[PDB]
Order: sequence, then C-alpha cells, then structure tokens
Amino acid sequence: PGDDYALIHKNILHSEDLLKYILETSVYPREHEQLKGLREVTEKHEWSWALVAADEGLFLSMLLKLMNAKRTIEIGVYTGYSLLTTALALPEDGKITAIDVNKSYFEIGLPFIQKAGVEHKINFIESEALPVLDQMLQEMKEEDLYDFAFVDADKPNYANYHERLVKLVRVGGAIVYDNTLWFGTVAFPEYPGLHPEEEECRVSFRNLNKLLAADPRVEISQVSIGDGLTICRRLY
Amino acid sequence: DDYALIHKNILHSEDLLKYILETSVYPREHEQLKGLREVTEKHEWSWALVAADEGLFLSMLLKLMNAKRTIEIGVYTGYSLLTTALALPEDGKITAIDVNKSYFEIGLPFIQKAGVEHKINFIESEALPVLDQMLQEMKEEDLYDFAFVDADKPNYANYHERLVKLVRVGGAIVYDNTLWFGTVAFPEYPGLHPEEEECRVSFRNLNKLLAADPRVEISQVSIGDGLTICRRLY
Ligand SMILES: Nc1ncnc2c1ncn2[C@@H]1O[C@H](CSCC[C@H](N)C(=O)O)[C@@H](O)[C@H]1O
Ligand SMILES: Nc1ncnc2c1ncn2[C@@H]1O[C@H](CSCC[C@H](N)C(=O)O)[C@@H](O)[C@H]1O
Ligand SMILES: O=Cc1ccc(O)c(O)c1
Ligand SMILES: [Mg+2]
Ligand SMILES: [Mg+2]
Repeated sequence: PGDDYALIHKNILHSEDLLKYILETSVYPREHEQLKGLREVTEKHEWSWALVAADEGLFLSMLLKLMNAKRTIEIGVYTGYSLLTTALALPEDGKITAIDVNKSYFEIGLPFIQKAGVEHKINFIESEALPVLDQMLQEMKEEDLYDFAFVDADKPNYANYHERLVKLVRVGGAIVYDNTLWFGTVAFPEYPGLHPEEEECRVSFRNLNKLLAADPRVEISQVSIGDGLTICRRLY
Repeated sequence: DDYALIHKNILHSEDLLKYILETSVYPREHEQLKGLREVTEKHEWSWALVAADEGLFLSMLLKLMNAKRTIEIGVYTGYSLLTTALALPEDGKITAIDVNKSYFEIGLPFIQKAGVEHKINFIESEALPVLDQMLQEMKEEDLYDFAFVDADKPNYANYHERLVKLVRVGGAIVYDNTLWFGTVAFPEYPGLHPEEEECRVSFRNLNKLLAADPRVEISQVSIGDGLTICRRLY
C-alpha cells in the first residue's frame, strides 16, 4: 500500500527552443516513418515520458552501425522505440534479444515494427530481466556474446544488470545505460520535491555513476543527450 | 573577452556539467590530458578548448569503430588530438592540420610524455588546400576511418565536400560546435560579435545541409557545444 511524479517536464538542456531545434532540424527529417508513428501513439500513453528521446534514438542507431553490431540485447522495451531503432540499424540477419515485464506495451509498437519489416530480427522475452540474464550466463558460449546492450528498464536494478552484462557482452562490445543523469537531479546530494521512487532512482544513479567510473572492467563515457546515457566498453 | 558566448553552455545548470566532469570524466582522464587541459585553460583562447566530457566520447567512438586512420582539422593545443592518439592502436596514424603551430607546440610535451607522438603527422597549413591535394593523391586503400572537424566554423560545409570523399564508406565525420552555444535555435540572436554571428548563420545552414545530405546518415549530439556525427553511406 501507500502523474504522481515530478520529473516529467524537466530536461537537461538550457532551452526548450534548443531541444526543439535539434528535433526539428536533425531528428524528425531522419526519423523512419514507422518510428514516427510509434512515437506519436506512445506520446499519448499513460507512461509516455519513459519513451526514449528521439535524438537519443538516432545516436543509438549511429553507434550500432559504426561498430558494425550484429547481435544485441535490449532490457526495457516499453512500446519499442529504441528496439525498432536497433532493428532498423542492424543488418537483415541481425538478431536482438528484447526483455520486458509487460508485453502489452510491446504490442502497442509491434504493428509499426512489422510494417518496418524488421520483426524477424526480434526475440521478445516477457519476463523480469534479471532471471533471464542469469539463465543466459548458464547457457552463454563465447562465440555468441552480444555486441551491444541497451539498458532502459527498472532504474534501481542497473548495477545488478551490470554484473551480468559485462559477462554477456563481448570484449570490445558496448553497454549503454539510459537515464544516467536522471533529469539533472544526480548533480545534488539531495533534491526536494521528488516522488519516493524518483528519489530512489536519483540515489541509485548517483551510486551507479561512481561505480561505472571506477569499474576497471570497462571504459566509459557519459553523454548529456536525452536524459543522459553512459556508454561502457568492455575491456576484459 | 569581446565575445558574447564564452560564458554560455547548453546544459541547464553549471552544477550538472560539473557533476559530469568530476564523476565521469576526471577520474578517467589521462594524466597528460589533464596537464594539457590545465595549461590550455589559462591560454588566451581557452574557450576553443574541446570539452573534456566530449573528449572522452570521441575516444569511445574511435575504439568502438576500431578506427586506425583518422584526420583532425583544428588542433589548437592538441587535446582532441592527444585524446585520439591515446585511443588508437599502437600502429594508428593521424593527420593533424592547423594553421598555427604555436598552439600545437604547447601540447606537444604532453603528447610526447604520453608516448604517442609517433602516431601524429602535423601539417601547419590552411586545411582546405591540404584536403584538395589529398583528393589528387588519395588511393581508395588509404581512406580515413574518422574525421574530427573543429577549425574555422564558416568553412565546415567546404570541409564536408572534401571529407565525404576522404573518409571511407561507413567512416565517421564529426563536426564540433554544431549547436554554437544555443544560438542556432533562433533566426536572430542579439549582441553577438560579428564573427560569432557569422558562425551562427553558418551553423544553421550546415545543420540543414547535413540533415538533407543523402551521402551520409547523421546524429546531432547535445554534448559539449554540440557535435554532429556523420556516417558515409556511399
Ligand atoms: N525488472 C524488469 N525487467 C524487465 N523490464 C522491466 C523491469 N522493470 C521495468 N521494466 C520495463 O522497462 C521499461 C522501461 S521504459 C523503456 C523505454 C523504451 N526502451 C523506449 O525506447 O522508449 C518499461 O516498459 C517496463 O515495463
Ligand atoms: N583555415 C584553417 N585551417 C586549418 N586550421 C584552422 C583554420 N582556421 C582556424 N584553424 C585552427 O583551428 C583551431 C580551432 S580550436 C580547436 C580545438 C581543439 N580541436 C581542441 O581539442 O581543443 C585553432 O587552433 C585554429 O588555429
Ligand atoms: O518510469 C519512468 C521513466 C522515465 C524516464 C525514462 O527514460 C524511463 O526509462 C523511465
Ligand atoms: Mg530511458
Ligand atoms: Mg570546438
């Protein structure tokens, strides 16, 4: 027991005009027609602010092709914007493992994924990600390690996902954690006016960011795009 | 000191940027990069220095694409160049171009102490004639994997025409300062230095050009002063 959240309308850029400039100039003209349709129906959804930023989407797509990723895993699908972004970026024989507790969210965006003709690349698993990742390491052979991992699910579990993913991602592969700036609230020891769960995610991200910055197993780079993201490259 | 944008940033608070640098940048910054950054921040043109969080991002992009052969346009004291040389493998080679060697020799002691001076071939010249003669001598086997453009902003579109033939297919061209301190979001911006206003107009034109260029895919990233990654399609 015991719209409720304060971090929906706050962004990390100085100006609403600047963010709208990037979207109107650099994103929307380059957005796939099915990504546009998926984003538009998601914007009407009850959890629409969890939708990944559209400029962050194009950045993830650029990362995937520049590193020639072929096998990826996504944790946190929602309506599937970043998933469809990933699928459109990979080669036609690319494969994605998509994990989410709620497949009903996934089926909101699946028609757009189907019309985009990339559903065949996606293996959706309806479950909590942690048992799926633990079952993977039992069956994970080094020849089939993932090239790329996008983490965008339950925020407080990121550090737990990290311990599994640096063994499920190949050496030199990338793990991308979304929301590592958490609307800017991570820059302060305390932040008043937060919903209890928004406060836990703030504390969890402040701990995760120090963890990733000290983890010798990876090289990192925190990027102030969207709600922030941290790119991790496995060293060993 | 007569420029109106030196104290502007694109993030909403100085505290957020400071948090990123102290949490996720400085503990990962090479000792010679910190030394080069600290002596550059007292130079008279210190606001041209690339942001440290952006440098760590360029290094991540180089390693993820396994770049071997890159070119840098706009060296200054060599923070991005040293960042690039430290990211490339031992046999990596960089072509670094800058009209001013006086700036490069400030960072050269740090580059040598890092042990990566052998990767760098510095050319003191205007970049445009260097690129044009490269088009005359280049063989397809010698194409660059990665290009970082950070020099005179009004010439970015001219550099683009050369670079989409000098970087390999699937290679990356990254343009710095494409958000230009937030000024590009506005058709008119008051009180800018004449050179600052020239770059706002030039960047507003460059951003629409790149976004409509079928030769490349793009991603404009709101890091530092904004950068645009370009991936060559053909
Ligand atoms: N423990 C868990 N395991 C797997 N998924 C979870 C989870 N807890 C929450 N999630 C899911 O993570 C998602 C976060 S929203 C993710 C946004 C999406 N990647 C996009 O591109 O827009 C939600 O759909 C939620 O259902
Ligand atoms: N036409 C031109 N051709 C080549 N270099 C030029 C140029 N016009 C200006 N430059 C150089 O481009 C540099 C831009 S400052 C670049 C910053 C640097 N990349 C860093 O990491 O900090 C200046 O040093 C300037 O000397
Ligand atoms: O659940 C709230 C939420 C808000 C923003 C996000 O980016 C996200 O992944 C989740
Ligand atoms: Mg997210
Ligand atoms: Mg610059």
